[PDB]
Amino acid sequence: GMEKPTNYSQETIASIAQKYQKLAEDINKDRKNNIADQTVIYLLSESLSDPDRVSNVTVSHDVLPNIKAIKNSTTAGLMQSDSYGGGTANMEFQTLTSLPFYNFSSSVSVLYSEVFPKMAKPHTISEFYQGKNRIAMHPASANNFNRKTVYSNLGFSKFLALSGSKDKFKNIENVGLLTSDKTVYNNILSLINPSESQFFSVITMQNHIPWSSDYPEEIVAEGKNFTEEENHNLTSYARLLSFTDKETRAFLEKLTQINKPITVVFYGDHLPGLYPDSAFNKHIENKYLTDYFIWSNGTNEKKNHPLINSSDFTAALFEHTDSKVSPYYALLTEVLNKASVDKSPDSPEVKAIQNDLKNIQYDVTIGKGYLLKHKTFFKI
Ligand SMILES: [Mn+2]
Repeated sequence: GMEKPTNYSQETIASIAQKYQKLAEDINKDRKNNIADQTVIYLLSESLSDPDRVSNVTVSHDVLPNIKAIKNSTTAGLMQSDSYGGGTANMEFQTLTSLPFYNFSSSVSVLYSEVFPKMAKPHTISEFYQGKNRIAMHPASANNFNRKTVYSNLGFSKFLALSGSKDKFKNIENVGLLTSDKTVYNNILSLINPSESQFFSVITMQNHIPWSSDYPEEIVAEGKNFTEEENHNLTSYARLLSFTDKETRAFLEKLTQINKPITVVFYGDHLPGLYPDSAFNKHIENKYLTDYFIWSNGTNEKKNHPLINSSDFTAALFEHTDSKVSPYYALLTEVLNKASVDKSPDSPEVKAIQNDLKNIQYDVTIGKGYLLKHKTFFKI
């Protein structure tokens, strides 16, 4: 599951718990807000990634104009994904727990099935919200990738799904072969209670393979040396992105009219699996780089984070909203800024901060659970 760090021990965990208890206090002398005062929406946009970064691809129209405009106005950039054309629930796991996949063993396939059940009292961004205000959504089977079990153990009062739960979507409509993002967005609006501070964990389905769309007909796409099938999949996918682009803009515009501080963490989990490796040419790294933005309905700062991991979203959320952190999220803020996927793995500073994270990550998964004795490590 995961390798034990050489220096894993009860004292090494104590050293870490104290260090970041103090760092949390220092950071908190400058952070103003409390996360529990914002309504937060974690929005996994299935397979969303700007094809402009695919070198050998040409699209007749810009299919992500609105989303790119949103990225310019607030904290936004590229997210490094751990897989290609799949692995949805693994990125999802990393956003909630902030434990990076790249520190686990490569033999792990699905974290929701092989790690989460082995976690004693998993800590998540959702724990700062009341159970009655924790909401999950996914237009498919609630049991896919063990999600129903995950959100039950996290105390979620609702899990809207096409099947496998008491909760259902309303006014279901299809764009393409699957449930539209419009349907998902409006179901989020249907449940936003301004009197309560809520947390939403959303996993869309519109742009999940297979892709079929004949409109907008003017949008056509092609790639160098693609087959007819590859070109047609790319065209259908591009057409479907154009709908998600417009509906995402509308969705955010409707959040501006709600009297409640709302922040959205939007990101594609991975590129669609419709490109051959040749499509990337001189930049094979673009095979695993999706788009993300952290956007609030009030005024938005724009923090400089052009490349981060799915596990960095919560720490970036706290920074964007100037919210006070816990000792745990103080460590994750040190990771976000000084030891994430944008830094060299050979830097001594990166190694040190990553050693702290690995010990913590080992402790709460298949380790001894020393952190149960440091009772303030996960509290603000
Ligand atoms: Mn996916």
